[PDB]
Amino acid sequence: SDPKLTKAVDSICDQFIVTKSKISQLTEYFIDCMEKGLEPCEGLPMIPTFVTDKPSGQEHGVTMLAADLGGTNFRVCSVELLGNHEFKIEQEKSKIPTFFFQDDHHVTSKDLFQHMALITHQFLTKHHKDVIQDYKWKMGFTFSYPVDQTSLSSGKLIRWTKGFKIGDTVGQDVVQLFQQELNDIGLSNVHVVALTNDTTGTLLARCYASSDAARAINEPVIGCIFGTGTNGCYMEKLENIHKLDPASREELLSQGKTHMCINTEWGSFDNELNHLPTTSYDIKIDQQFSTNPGFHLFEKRVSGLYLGEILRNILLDLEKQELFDLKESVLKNNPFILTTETLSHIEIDTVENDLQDTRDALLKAADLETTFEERVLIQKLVRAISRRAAFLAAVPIAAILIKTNALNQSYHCQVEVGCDGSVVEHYPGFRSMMRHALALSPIGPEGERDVHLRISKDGSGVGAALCALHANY
Amino acid sequence: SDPKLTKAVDSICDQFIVTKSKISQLTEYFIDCMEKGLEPCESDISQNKGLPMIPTFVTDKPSGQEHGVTMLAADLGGTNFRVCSVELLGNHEFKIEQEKSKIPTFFFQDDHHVTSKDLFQHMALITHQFLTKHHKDVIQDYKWKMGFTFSYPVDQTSLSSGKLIRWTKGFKIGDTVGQDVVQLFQQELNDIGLSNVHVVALTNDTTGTLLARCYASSDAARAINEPVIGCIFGTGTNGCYMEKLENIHKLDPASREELLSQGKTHMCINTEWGSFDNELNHLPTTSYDIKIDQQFSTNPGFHLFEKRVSGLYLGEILRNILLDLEKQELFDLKESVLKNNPFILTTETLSHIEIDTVENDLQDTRDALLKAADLETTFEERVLIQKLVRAISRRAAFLAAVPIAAILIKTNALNQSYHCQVEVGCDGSVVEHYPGFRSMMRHALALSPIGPEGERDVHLRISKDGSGVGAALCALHANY
Repeated sequence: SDPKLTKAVDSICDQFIVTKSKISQLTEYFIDCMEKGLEPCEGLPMIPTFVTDKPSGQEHGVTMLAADLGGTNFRVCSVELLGNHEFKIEQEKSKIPTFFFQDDHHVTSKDLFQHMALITHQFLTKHHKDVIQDYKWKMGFTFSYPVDQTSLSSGKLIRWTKGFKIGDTVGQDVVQLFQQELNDIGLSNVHVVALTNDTTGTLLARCYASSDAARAINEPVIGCIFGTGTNGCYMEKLENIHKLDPASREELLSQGKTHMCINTEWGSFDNELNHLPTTSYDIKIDQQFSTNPGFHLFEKRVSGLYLGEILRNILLDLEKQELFDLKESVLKNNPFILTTETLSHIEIDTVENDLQDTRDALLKAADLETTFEERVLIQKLVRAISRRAAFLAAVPIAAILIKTNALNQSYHCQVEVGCDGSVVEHYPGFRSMMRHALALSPIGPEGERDVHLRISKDGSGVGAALCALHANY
Repeated sequence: SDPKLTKAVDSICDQFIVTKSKISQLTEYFIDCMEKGLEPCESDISQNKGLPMIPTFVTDKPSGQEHGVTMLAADLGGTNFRVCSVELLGNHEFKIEQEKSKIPTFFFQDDHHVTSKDLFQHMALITHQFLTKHHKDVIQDYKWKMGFTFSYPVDQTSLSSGKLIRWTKGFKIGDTVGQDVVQLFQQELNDIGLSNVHVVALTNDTTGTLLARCYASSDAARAINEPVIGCIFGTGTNGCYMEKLENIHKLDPASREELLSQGKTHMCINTEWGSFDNELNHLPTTSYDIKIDQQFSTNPGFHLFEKRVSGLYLGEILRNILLDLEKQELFDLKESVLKNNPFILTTETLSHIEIDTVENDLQDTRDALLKAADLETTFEERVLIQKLVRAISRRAAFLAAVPIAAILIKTNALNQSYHCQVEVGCDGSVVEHYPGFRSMMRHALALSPIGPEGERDVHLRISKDGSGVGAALCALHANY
């Protein structure tokens, strides 16, 4: 209907295409960054988590509690391990005040961890009134942030993310700080025994929830997240974790341990952009509309937070060319007004319904009245953004499986990949497009059929509880 | 160690291979038998060369968001009677209470003058006893909708009307033959004061496997991930799917039009694919499949496809191969007890061999054969026995995939949306528990006409208890 605008959209969509050649390149380059990352500091982060055992699913008769500090909520839960892949969970939820995300000179780290301590006291008083001060509680702490973890219960914050501005916390042991405030309110009997990442929890949770005899050939190997951010972990041979001091590496091998879970934090993959597909829109977003410019570049191309923003910048560039009319819309100066959920309604909308689900999504999101011919092109852009995100999201998984020869161990060898996150859970077709990229990746179609992307929820709870199980009070 | 025996086994293993060329042939021939089976009776063949293709009269699928309601189900097997209550909690979750009971021996006696009334009166009392136990307070107020699972040959004329054809599994009640079992069961439910319990549905256990997965399909949104097939792969096999009302030409036009007038568009078809290609025009066949179908079978000449996929016969096939290898002085059975003990080799025995590794001298296989038939073996023998087991199981999984691929192709299930995906509800000792069976099925699906891109959009998820929860869910969308 409008050949001028149409040709413009066709050109932009082609910039988001990820060819089989590129998947091979990025998969090979990812393994290179993996090995470089396993060396002493001077590649990927590659952070040892010090988790060496996998839950069997038969741990029972014990009750653990765990604390999870997300980006917008604080969470306290109690996980009763009942064995047979079943568990009871009770919890109390608390919001994080908004003044912690601004750089108020009056807000400090202590005020944050004191907030966490009081909620613990309020939660324990709610469900376990009789054992609040006597029980020898073992607590698992899920701190889904960049951390330089030196042991299972010691980790200093490296840098805040997800909109946080508290400088006094950086470079300080977050577990000890949290423990300092738990003693002050009279809960000295609560010992923070484990410091885990949310990916480490996603994996252990699926190990406990997996099947007894199916796991003889179907072993969970990766725990990853695809939501506001992205990150993944896997088990690595102790011999390859050169960051680990040899004494501790030797001590674990002599104890029957063979692997240790590595928190790759692959969101920081190829921060130099030697190979990641990049467009003027990814650059304009990385420098201006980013909270930590220059960091987590791979995450910004796959995170559900930035997917909506990418579309917005495309439309603004199209208005600059007098091709698209925003009229009374409110996109001109409203970053992140386009959300991952908004695009979801566009992904699966049908042209048989004049793309009605998309018109309403745009009106509700930015009062942007549209025509049928416009939504058809907007749909093409959304489907191209999601497809690149799903294709890139497959590279880390394929690289990890290749580097560990997980797919060729037995006659009927299969592997599971635990996933959690608004994108992979609910964004329509995301997993479907991931499986497609896995088929185009070096593992091949025969490799994908032996890979199962099963979703495992509540990693920050059961997973953190299991880490405290094998820890000493 | 023995090149003669090795070469013999490699030749036998090659007889069980199913090539991509064959998968296309069988998938295409299956759809032909599907269409022939849907035509009016008495055409070329007495009832068409095609499959049975039996309408179940189930037209609605649970959405998974139904809540606040409790449904009942009754299941009459060969040796037990079962009554359960399924409370739907929405969000793909549900509560289930049940009581299972043995069938009194008085029904198996001779000369006692047993009649249908005596049987359904017992079922009514058991139902009343169950409702008094778990739903004491609402037994007489609730408008209970019950689904009836009657595991016997039935001529189903509607969703709630079906006449018994013949007793099986050791039953002798003449009053039942040719009578609506739903009406009989309903007659006695009214007498004991449960007139408010309406048997609204008479269901098959395969149809329930599908409906059960419809409610439990929580992973994907149904806008693009719709369950389409419910099948069974255990001792027997069978599957079902939704067919357009217009293609069920055997269906009476009067009943067909009335359903169209209610907004219904599809009806679940009980294919009974176990009887697929009983003429063996194309089904892979070996001397072992023939000797087992005629001698060690209970119904020779019938259910040929079922005997190629049933977990019961997989172990037997191995036995006949080893006996044939001993008859040729190639394999030494020694003190084994295979000579006259059919089915002594079970699917469970083969399971330990399927995934056993040669890195451990195949010890799980050495032990499995000793416990099963006191057959002492050598390492070189177990290597070949494993090759035979893995070849037999692979043929069964490849053949089990043909019907699924055939149904998906005939219904364009994979080409409905941009991100269209489908689920297949499965139950059965073989598909559920035989190691790798599901994995080899997906491989055959990739080699089938749907292609590898089609397999990635097919999900073989397991849905248990079709004759209980499934029968209850069928009654959900049925009218009181």
